[PDB]
Amino acid sequence: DTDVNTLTRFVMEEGRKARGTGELTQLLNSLCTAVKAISSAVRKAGIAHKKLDVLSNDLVMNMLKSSFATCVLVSEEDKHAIIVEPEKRGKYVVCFDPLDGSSNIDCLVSVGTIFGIYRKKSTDEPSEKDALQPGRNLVAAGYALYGSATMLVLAMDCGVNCFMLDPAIGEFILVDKDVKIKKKGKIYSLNEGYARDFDPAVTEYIQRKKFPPDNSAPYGARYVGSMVADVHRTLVYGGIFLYPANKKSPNGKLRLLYECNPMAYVMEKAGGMATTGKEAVLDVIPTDIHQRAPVILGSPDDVLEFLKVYEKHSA
Amino acid sequence: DTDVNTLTRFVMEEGRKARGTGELTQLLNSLCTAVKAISSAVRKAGIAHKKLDVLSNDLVMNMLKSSFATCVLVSEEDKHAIIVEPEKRGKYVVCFDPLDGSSNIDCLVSVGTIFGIYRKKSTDEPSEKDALQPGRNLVAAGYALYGSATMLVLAMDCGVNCFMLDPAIGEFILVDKDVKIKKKGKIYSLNEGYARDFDPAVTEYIQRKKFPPDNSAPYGARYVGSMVADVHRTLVYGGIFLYPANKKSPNGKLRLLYECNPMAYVMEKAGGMATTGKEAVLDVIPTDIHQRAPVILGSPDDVLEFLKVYEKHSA
Amino acid sequence: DTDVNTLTRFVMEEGRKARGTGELTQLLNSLCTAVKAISSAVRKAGIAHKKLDVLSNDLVMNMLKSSFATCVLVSEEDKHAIIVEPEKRGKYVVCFDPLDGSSNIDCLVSVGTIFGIYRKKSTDEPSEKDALQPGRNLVAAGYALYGSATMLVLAMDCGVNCFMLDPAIGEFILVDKDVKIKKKGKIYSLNEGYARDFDPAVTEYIQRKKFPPDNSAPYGARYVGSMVADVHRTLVYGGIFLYPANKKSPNGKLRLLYECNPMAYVMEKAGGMATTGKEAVLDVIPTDIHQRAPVILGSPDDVLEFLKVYEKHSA
Amino acid sequence: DTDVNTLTRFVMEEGRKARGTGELTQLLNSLCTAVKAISSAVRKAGIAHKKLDVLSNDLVMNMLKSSFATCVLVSEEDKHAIIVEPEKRGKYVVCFDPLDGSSNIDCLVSVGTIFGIYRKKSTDEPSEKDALQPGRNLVAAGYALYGSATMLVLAMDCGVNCFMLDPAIGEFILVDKDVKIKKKGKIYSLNEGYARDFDPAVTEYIQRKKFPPDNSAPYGARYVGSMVADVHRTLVYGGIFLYPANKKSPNGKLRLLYECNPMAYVMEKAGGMATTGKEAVLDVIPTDIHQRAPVILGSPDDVLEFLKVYEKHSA
Ligand SMILES: [Mg+2]
Ligand SMILES: [Mg+2]
Ligand SMILES: [Mg+2]
Ligand SMILES: [Mg+2]
Repeated sequence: DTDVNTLTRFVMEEGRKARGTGELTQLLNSLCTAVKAISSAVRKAGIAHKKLDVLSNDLVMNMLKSSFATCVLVSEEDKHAIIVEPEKRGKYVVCFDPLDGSSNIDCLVSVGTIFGIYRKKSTDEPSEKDALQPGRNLVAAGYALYGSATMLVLAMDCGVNCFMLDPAIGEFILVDKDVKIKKKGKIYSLNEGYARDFDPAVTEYIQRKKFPPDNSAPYGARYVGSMVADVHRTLVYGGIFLYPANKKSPNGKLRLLYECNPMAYVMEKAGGMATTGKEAVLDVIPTDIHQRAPVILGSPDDVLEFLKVYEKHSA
Repeated sequence: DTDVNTLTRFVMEEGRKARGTGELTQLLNSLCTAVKAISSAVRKAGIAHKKLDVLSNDLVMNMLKSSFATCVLVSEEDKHAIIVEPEKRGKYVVCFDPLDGSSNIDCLVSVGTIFGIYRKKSTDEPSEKDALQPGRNLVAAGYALYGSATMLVLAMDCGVNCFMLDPAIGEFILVDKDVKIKKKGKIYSLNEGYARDFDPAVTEYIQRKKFPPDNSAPYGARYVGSMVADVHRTLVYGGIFLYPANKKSPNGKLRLLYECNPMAYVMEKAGGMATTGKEAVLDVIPTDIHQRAPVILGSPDDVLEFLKVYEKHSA
Repeated sequence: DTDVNTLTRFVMEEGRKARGTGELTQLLNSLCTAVKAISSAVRKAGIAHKKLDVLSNDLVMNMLKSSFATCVLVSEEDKHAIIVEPEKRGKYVVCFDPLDGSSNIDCLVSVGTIFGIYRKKSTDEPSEKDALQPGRNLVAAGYALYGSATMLVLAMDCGVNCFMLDPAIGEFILVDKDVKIKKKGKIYSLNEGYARDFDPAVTEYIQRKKFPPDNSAPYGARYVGSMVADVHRTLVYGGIFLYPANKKSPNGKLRLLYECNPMAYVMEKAGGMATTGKEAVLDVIPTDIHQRAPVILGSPDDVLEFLKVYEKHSA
Repeated sequence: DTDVNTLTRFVMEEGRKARGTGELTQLLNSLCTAVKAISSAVRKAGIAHKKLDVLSNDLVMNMLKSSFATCVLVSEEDKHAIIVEPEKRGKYVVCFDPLDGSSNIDCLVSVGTIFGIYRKKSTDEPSEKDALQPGRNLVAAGYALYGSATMLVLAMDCGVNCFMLDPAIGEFILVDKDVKIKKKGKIYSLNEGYARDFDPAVTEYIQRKKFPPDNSAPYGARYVGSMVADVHRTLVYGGIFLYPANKKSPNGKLRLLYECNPMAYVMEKAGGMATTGKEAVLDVIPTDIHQRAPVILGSPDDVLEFLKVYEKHSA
């Protein structure tokens, strides 16, 4: 139409509401350019003119440094933090997973991009330490799901806002404003293929869902295998998504900073819940930028059910 | 690329080996066009001003009438068969599902298109009864996956070929030729929430997958909920896919003619297997165009293992 | 919509009207794939990952050989004719200009693709001689204009049909059916920058248009500089387009087979006129496949005016 | 490309050298989005269900209001100025022509978008009078050509930069940096059909172009009829472009503020010239926002030669 409400307009508007400097708007525009390019790359993965995780990491990194908004960056496919050139520093710390779960291009890719944005609190010259914040300090968080439509979900204080990429103009158009997740769902999501390294809490919760004690309808099961896809489904349809310990640690597999914290934040801003079993995910204070966390997230009543089973039939 | 290998070029060149008439190529270009339109519609599902399955059915039906290659069409969202006007009548019979597994305008849509192509054999006037052919007689069959890339998997007598949609030119490009599924996989795919209603064969097989007897690694679980995505993953990665039986589905939920048979055909054509427990899906002779059938398909050793269990009638 | 009338449908329909073998339909599908690829290339000429005339020639050539419809091909950027592999011969001779007027990619390209299709009359093994036909024998002719929209204009016996490329699905959609050009126009098109190697006929006609003897409104002047653009404008708006002798020969500059004949044919099928001054363009029998012809084409009354000035105030 | 040079990145990086506020970047992203939407609309001009100039005006106006960077907007298809609501009010004044030279739904459309960006200088409340600034004070100016590729020519204090639209990602990419027009050209551009009404200066210059005195080669003629295309050709190839005076235009047809001034600014910024015969276009001080002005612009030696003739007041 003639009054197209794009992502950049939306961020500019709640940012004018917030009397801010618009540095975050530059940051999110850079992210959007990276996401559009990654989307069109995944488009045509099997027409090789690969290395897609590396190329996505580089693309995101350069756009963020060129945003004039970031000063410390953290990546899944990079080892320690990267201190943005003083020539182009900003007030923001970004932890991101450029690309998650891919590299069988020739007939299949299932991918998404996760990010979280914290403001820099200290006044020291920046280092790794500035990215070591608890997830409750996030200024913004979100993901881009590369599916049958390229979609950006973005969480801020007003809540969670839906965006779909319009290929005809190459802009993200807002779809849903103030997204809320259902109180209780009908779908659970976890890799049951393990099932033998599980906590008895995980087993008894799954059993409650497969053989309901009220003789009610059993929960449907869904597990795409790429995190962002499962989490997005759990945000749209309602339900619970589970990645517990499973022969890794009492700390799970997904990384806290760039995979668990942004999802926890989107979930919380949509009204859902996100725990590790012991403490809420957003309350974990990290000590390594690459440290893993167990994650049980989703609809509030379903996560409360899991926490009851953890309180009684677990350990 | 000055030597683009398009799907139309592909059918046109494997069809001169068989000394055909050229009607299959016209039919497949018609499906090509219909699928491309559907994929863009899915592109902008929340941007473009619902009812995607009836629009998809009408579009596919129209393009198939205009190919001058069909006489009988059968569609999932249409009750009885449609008999092509004689001015537009070819020799083929198409059993197709335009769209399967979608409908959310807030955000997520996950869907594909399935088709199988018979040749009319009887000298009667064309009618519904000419669709009731065993899957072993399919001339060609396959599916379009509307995922992060739009993909056409086409199976014929010589085998299975993978086609990606280059969105810059609007044609489908050959990616993998003569695809073959692994003999043994490490992924099992089914809706375990229905585990109440499993007859004991499936439960034995699945507990064997999670708790292997020979101390080898367990299988990972994967289940998207859209058949096209799940069968595509089974083909691309190897494994097994199950949708056998519930209390709400004594016969199974999937439809033999336009869902079970095309996937089973692509499967045996990729070196894999596809059973109902009792008989191979391709050897089933249908009696209603909408009749249902249980399906277990995938890598040969996995389907054979499930069949070992099934024939044993174990605990 | 759900009844999209594409180029392939249209050619299939007037081809079923003509009881033909559909070999021409294969030919035009191959042409369309070449045109879509060329269009997307010109799209992004200044994002070099050039040689565009060579690459366009190769693309068109390979698609035509892979159409199973052609046996002799002629190109602007190729020296003699190319005899299609017997493995993939057809009944048709194609003379084409793959690309006309380009190669300043870095900030500007103005281009189109011309083609004419004659049926092979003789029964000799094919050679250059089969492309040496007068333009009145054309079975099909047309052009693709690469502008603010990619457009294919196609002339056959029913007349001239308009087609625009829909990027969202990558198919050409019919726009105008049975195009006719105005009886008399208001625009003339020729490179007045020469003006000193002109025939007195050309000068007095141009003067009649600039200083009208009836004190009527003078003709507007338009000269894009790329032939297909000027000819398309002359087909849409009405007028006259001129390329006479001009220090080259009494035979002009544009090549007869692939630039002058197809335009003459499109013009004639739209109701306009196309002359060399002496004989009608479509009546010239060529003796070299690369021979030049003067060309005055456009609306019938405007070309008749030119021919009156040629009959009286010329030589 | 992992280091994409976008237009937004470009403005954002040449704006930190000047220690600006960032409002120009927001304004130019707004124009970026509006132009991309317009270019797709033009894409499908005959496919998509007229009135492109009012739609273009409304779209550009809306995106400029939403940038929070403008206070006064002036548009060719709008009578008096528009004063931006204070909640959306920036410091800049934009004089723009959304669309110029189009409207055929059968087929051809040939058009561009022009803009020039002033800074409000007076301490009055914003109003129409703040648009009446001499072109020598433009902060930035340029045009979008909607041709065979969509192109944005942006001129600022440092010079002129060329941007192409990559349609796969929906951003504008830097192609040529610091463009410079040739000193002397071989192409003259004007509507010679109006030759009746030429005051003798133009006729002398043009007869000098066709019949050079020093036995050197004559200039080629080029005239598209859309100003943006013609001025783009003049810049890219070198030459001269004329639209001075008719009997239906004692002042000329072109509009100073949104047509003449942006092109003249891009021109002097590319090392070229732009006059009215009497004065440089950039040094003209306007009195009506819709006032007209004659223009002669292009390569410096060609405009200087025309000025030699003009000052001589020759035959
Ligand atoms: Mg990861
Ligand atoms: Mg179905
Ligand atoms: Mg040529
Ligand atoms: Mg205008």
